[PDB]
Amino acid sequence: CSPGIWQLDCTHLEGKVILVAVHVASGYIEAEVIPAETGQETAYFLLKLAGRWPVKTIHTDNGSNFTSNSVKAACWWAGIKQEGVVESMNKELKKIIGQVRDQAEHLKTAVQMAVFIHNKKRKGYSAGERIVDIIATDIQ
Amino acid sequence: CSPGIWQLDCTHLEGKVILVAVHVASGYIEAEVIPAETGQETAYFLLKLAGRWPVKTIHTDNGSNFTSNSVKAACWWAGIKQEGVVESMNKELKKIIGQVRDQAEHLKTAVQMAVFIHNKKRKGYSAGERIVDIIATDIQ
Ligand SMILES: Cc1nc2c(ccn2Cc2ccc(F)c(F)c2)c(-c2ccc3c(c2C)CCCO3)c1[C@H](OC(C)(C)C)C(=O)O
Ligand SMILES: Cc1nc2c(ccn2Cc2ccc(F)c(F)c2)c(-c2ccc3c(c2C)CCCO3)c1[C@H](OC(C)(C)C)C(=O)O
Repeated sequence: CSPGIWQLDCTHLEGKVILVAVHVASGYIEAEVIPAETGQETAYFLLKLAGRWPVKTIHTDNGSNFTSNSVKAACWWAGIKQEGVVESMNKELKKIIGQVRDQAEHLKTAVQMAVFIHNKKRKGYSAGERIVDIIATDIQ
Repeated sequence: CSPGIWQLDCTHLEGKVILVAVHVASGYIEAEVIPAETGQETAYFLLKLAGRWPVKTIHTDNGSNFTSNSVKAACWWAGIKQEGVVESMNKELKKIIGQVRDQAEHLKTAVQMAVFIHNKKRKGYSAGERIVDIIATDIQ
């Protein structure tokens, strides 16, 4: 679909929170392990994401995630609006984390290894290749 | 120069550490405010960076930054090797942080606003546009 659409959701593992952003058109993922599921953590994650990619619109499976003043400020400043692929990309990431978990002490390390594996896996291009292609083409 | 080359250095501000990664060929920046200047923080940052972009080689102005076992493990796993633009990109970021600093409570928020401003500024393409173009072209 549209190249500026991202989906953001949190998932829970080992008593920690993983914020997962999916670029809907490519299946590319960005993720961070956050101390708590708060509006200030979501706002900070959104500022980082928007500085890296041309973020136009954000989707989520939990609308209340985006009600804080912190989040609304991040979206206002960065010029962001609110509105099977995402379910599939999140499923694949949770399974990859499980598969690499014993290779690291920290959950956050296993998460970043799973993001890397996911983005680099060709399906024939990878999600990492598709995002860069989708965004470059849209610039032209 | 080569599209897989990144430069990583830390800078200090308000008693905190900012890890700054520059994509040498585009001038694109990624940055994080880290609790301390440690090998484990650098290793974690490198895993995140390598999952997002095709990182081949890393440069730094402080070689001792990359001696820890943590860093060597991150580079080994991600398949990374060691070897005016970077000085210019870091200079521009420090000045942008100064210019936006009073708009936020936290230094980390001002840092991410400065990264966003820097990557989106056209010079006529922006660093954010150039990185995506350089990487997409290299895939083809
Ligand atoms: C926490 C951590 N420590 C690491 C390392 C590597 C060496 N050390 C030092 C050390 C010393 C004594 C040990 F008994 C011991 F087990 C590890 C990684 C690490 C770093 C990068 C990395 C991998 C590991 C395990 C796995 C493959 C992907 O890349 C870690 C690591 O944590 C940080 C990334 C935060 C450094 C971890 O969670 O295990
Ligand atoms: C820490 C923080 N709090 C924020 C917000 C916004 C509302 N609030 C709540 C609040 C409540 C009462 C206040 F007196 C008060 F001043 C702010 C931003 C924030 C979030 C996004 C953002 C901006 C700000 C100021 C500036 C432009 C770029 O986008 C913050 C912010 O910190 C996080 C990003 C970690 C949430 C900050 O450092 O100020």
